[PDB]
Formats: sequence, C-alpha cells, structure tokens
Amino acid sequence: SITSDEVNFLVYRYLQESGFSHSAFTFGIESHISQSNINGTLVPPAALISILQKGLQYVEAEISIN
Amino acid sequence: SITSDEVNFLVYRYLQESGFSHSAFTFGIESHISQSNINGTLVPPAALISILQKGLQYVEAEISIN
Amino acid sequence: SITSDEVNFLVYRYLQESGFSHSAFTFGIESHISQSNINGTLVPPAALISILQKGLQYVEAEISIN
Amino acid sequence: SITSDEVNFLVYRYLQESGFSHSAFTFGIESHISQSNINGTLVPPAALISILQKGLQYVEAEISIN
Repeated sequence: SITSDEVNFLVYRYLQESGFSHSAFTFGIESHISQSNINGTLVPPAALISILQKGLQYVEAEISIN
Repeated sequence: SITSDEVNFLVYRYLQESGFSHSAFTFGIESHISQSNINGTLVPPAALISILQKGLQYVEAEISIN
Repeated sequence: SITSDEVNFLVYRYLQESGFSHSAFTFGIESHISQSNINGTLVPPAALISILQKGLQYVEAEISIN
Repeated sequence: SITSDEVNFLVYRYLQESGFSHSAFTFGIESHISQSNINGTLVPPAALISILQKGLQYVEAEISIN
C-alpha cells in the first residue's frame, strides 16, 4: 500500500495485456520482475488502468464536497 | 477520463523518471508516443505513482465505510 | 566496401531471421534501419552468418600459406 | 568455426561498441548471453566489423584468380 516492486508489476501487466509485447519483454528484465516477489495469478486483469480511473474519481470527489 | 494515450503517457513518464530507460526507449516507440496530444511540462513527476496511490486510498475508503 | 548501414542491415536481418524478434524490433529503430539505401529483396538469407564464415577462412588460408 | 552462440556474442559486442546501448541490452537477454560459453575478454574490439571485411576480400580473391 503501495511499494516500489508492485507499481512495477501493475505496469508490467499493463504492457503484456495492452499488447506491447516488446515493452513487456524489456521492462520484464529491466524491472528484475522474475525476482519481484508478487503473486501474479493473484492480481486482476487491467489492474493498472482501473486503480488509476479511481484515483482520478477520488480527486473528482474531493473537489465537489469542498 | 481516461483514454489509452493518457495511461500510456503516464507510464512512459514513470519509466523515465524511475530509471528504466531501456524500457522507456522501447515503450515510447511501440506506443507511438511522439504523436501524443499531451503537454509533458503539464505532467508532474511521480504522476503515475501518486495517482495510483489515490486509487488504493479510494478503495480502502469505500471498504471501511461499509 | 563497407558502410555502417551495410553492416547494420546485415545484422538487422540476422536478428529477424534467427528470430531475435524483440531485439530486431529495437535495433531496427536505434540503427535508423528504414532510412537505408539497401534493397532487402536483394539481401540473401543467412546474409551475415555466411559472410562471417568466408572471412574466417581468409584468416586460416593466409596462415597456412606461410 | 562457426557456431550459433559464436556469431551471437560477436554481434552482441558490435552492438555495445557501436554505442547501440538499447539493442545491446535487449539482445543481451534474447540471445541468452549470460549462458553463452565465450570468454568475453578473449574476443578483440571491432571483432564483427573486421571478420566481415575479410570475408568480402576472400570473395574478391576468388573472382580474380578466375
């Protein structure tokens, strides 16, 4: 909540999923991903795109009560 | 709110800033990033990182209010 | 006899042919390969590999004459 | 005389030397270079560029004795 290694994965995903095969490959290595201790079978599809969408709304909502 | 191009640019930026130039380079070309209708001076640093943090916050904030 | 581009193209091919598809892609862009005055429809397969072989013989036979 | 792995390292070199840093890296991985049985410090600078130059001269020498 939320550490270095992870925002990596969250993104490494984004690349795999969005079809950025190369960028996936390269970032996979540069990120030292296969040493990165997260469980990938236990994090959602399009996990990056979403968590973002919401942080925006969290902003949007902080504007409007104020 | 919140198109591919944007989440892309956010990421590209996270790569540079954090020092993943080898990926930064590859991703930029694969995600046609020179054709970006984004003002990069109008992209604060740690942008991806901090937005992402507000997502998670908004998630906790919904779970604990239930 | 023998330009930068020339060797470059020779390599680019080697990457595609040998199926080093990630690098091929990357090297393509780094070595500004699309701007080249090479006819690719004229570049025989196993281009580099076999040119190497002949070089290596030219070493060996310039040693065995003396 | 002349193995798959051999021509790889040779090129991997050329990439570094040539200041093709990004393609050196990706190809470092894609060609499983850390597993390859060459002593890196037992191959001279501009190794690829030259073995090539000679292979072409050998070709020339063959045409001109006929």
